[PDB]
Amino acid sequence: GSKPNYALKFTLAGHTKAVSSVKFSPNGEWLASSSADKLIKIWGAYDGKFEKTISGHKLGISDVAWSSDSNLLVSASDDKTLKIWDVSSGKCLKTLKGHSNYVFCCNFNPQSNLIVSGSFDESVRIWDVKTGKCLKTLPAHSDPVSAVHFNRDGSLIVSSSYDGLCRIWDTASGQCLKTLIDDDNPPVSFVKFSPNGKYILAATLDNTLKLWDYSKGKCLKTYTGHKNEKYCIFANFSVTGGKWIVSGSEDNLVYIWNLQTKEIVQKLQGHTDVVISTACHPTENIIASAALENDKTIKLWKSDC
Ligand SMILES: CO[C@@H](CCc1nc(CO)c[nH]1)c1ccccc1
Repeated sequence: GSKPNYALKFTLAGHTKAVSSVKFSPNGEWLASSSADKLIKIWGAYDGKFEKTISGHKLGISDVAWSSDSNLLVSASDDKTLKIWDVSSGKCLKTLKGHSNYVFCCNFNPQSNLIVSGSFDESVRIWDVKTGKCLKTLPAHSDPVSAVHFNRDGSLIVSSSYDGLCRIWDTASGQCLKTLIDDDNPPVSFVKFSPNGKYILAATLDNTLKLWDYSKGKCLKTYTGHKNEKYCIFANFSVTGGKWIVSGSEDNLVYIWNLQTKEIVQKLQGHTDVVISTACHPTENIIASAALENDKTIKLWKSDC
């Protein structure tokens, strides 16, 4: 349990351009991947078995997210839309139109009655899942929005931007509750709530990750050693074994840190391009990593701790 020993189990091939994101289904069954090749692909979490392709976006996809019940996907595309997909039928249920530029990031709230989106048009939008109508448009940032995430009860949204700010929003009213990172720069490339909704993990494009106390609005911890000057790279709370922070890197490696000691406890070697996206399995010690154009594969890693 002390230090993880993640080892390569499967390499998943199929995507013909850069992979943009990977996410495990909450029920642990599936990995979903999105790509610059305009496709979503579904894989078996435990054996990497290719299950299907999902098609309909007219341009590249930047993000994909799962509903609580593992039955829906939402995707964010350069075609300026989001799409809600029934995963079982592979059919597009709704197209979410309203953004005036690339949609970069998306997530379901835990109720999975709302979707939150971030765009190059510098706004965050909230969508009704059943009707696909836009409920609210938040003038959230003054540069592209890099990440959006709901907290554990869906009462708050956290957003991040190249404008160098991290903000938190009241879901119901869409009013700003606070501006957490108010620095002019470095650009905030990623943010998400901790599983308890108490902290916020934030990446800045100066090779730095930080853990913030949302309530107190102050930085508890700092993680470094990786390379992150250009890309919006996902980061994760690993909580099934040892308590880790997980991130990709522009040196083609996956970085794992001890959350408390801030020490590098593993570096995963295999990718041949920037590791843009990592995801942690909800019940087993498994990591999915995915990489850009020169590589285009997804790797599944497994650990005893
Ligand atoms: C090169 O940038 C990636 C962006 C990946 C990403 N990070 C976040 C953080 O919330 C969202 N999405 C990408 C974009 C489009 C096609 C392929 C790759």
